[PDB]
Amino acid sequence: QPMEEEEVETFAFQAEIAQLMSLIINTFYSNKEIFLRELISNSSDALDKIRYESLTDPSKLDSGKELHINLIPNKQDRTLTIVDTGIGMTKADLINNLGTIAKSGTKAFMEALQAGADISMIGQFGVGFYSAYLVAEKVTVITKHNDDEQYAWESSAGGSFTVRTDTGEPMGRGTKVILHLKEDQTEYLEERRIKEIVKKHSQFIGYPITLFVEKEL
Ligand SMILES: O=C(c1c(O)cc(O)cc1O)n1cccc1
Repeated sequence: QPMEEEEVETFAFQAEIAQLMSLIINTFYSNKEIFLRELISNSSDALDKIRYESLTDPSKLDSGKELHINLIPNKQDRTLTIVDTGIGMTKADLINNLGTIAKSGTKAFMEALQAGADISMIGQFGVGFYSAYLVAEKVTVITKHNDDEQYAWESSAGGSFTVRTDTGEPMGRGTKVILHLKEDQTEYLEERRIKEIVKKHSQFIGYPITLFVEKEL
């Protein structure tokens, strides 16, 4: 009877990750634009990984040979999406790496901030993904790994995230990070702003970065 039905799982964040998310999403920082550098860096790392695998097994790229990063502002939805064609994540990867297991870098980073370090150093602690919450009230991650199905991870912080199968628009391979922006952070939907941030912070990224300005007609 229903058009579609699917199981949704809700997981609690590991305590230290929940603490980090609360700090990031609530605290004032003057340099919030670093979120985009961090997400592009993550995409680059994911692209390095599938590239590495393809060196010995070319069929790893049967799901797509092009290795690149797309930035997609949608003013109508107030979303900024970062898409890459990297190695992607399995369901276990999402649950393990995006919330339930805290690397030592989670607590370490919060200690560093207490000791006077800057938020911009977050990537050195391996938790730069969570800088998304500097500008986003909700983050949705759509991901597809070879031989696995496509999943959607989502959290508005507040202590938990959800995982479910995603069947909306099939990706060949990779990860989309959809930032649902806070009301006062819509500057990051402007072409001028995105370009200047990429030029300043991501000049050494070794993959094509392409802007797609999205407008529903
Ligand atoms: O899918 C990703 C991925 C991504 O491509 C973008 C991000 O912002 C966060 C991520 O975890 N990875 C897979 C292996 C290493 C990273």
